[PDB]
Amino acid sequence: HAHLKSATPAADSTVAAPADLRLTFSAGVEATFTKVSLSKDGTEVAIKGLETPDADKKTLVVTPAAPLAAGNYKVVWNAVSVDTHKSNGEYSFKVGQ
Ligand SMILES: [Cl-]
Ligand SMILES: [Cl-]
Ligand SMILES: [Cl-]
Ligand SMILES: [Cl-]
Ligand SMILES: [Cu+2]
Repeated sequence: HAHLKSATPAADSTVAAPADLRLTFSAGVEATFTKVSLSKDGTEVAIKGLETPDADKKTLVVTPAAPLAAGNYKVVWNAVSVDTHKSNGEYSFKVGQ
């Protein structure tokens, strides 16, 4: 199983326009089988790419199609670990005006 240890932007934090989201897990995850939904006050936000840059596959980089505008964001994640096991969660953050 892959449990979410931390994320940037951090849950319930307020940040200036981040370039991407970075979700760090307790075991490797598979970008090809993992799903991530991003929404801004109900509005689905386009994601252009998912990728695990590192050998250990523990960090998932989620790249929006467009730079994030100010607002309230929710992340819904369904992770698939290298052992094929499924985990899921959600969290929110804010992009400061
Ligand atoms: Cl992270
Ligand atoms: Cl995040
Ligand atoms: Cl999305
Ligand atoms: Cl998992
Ligand atoms: Cu498992």
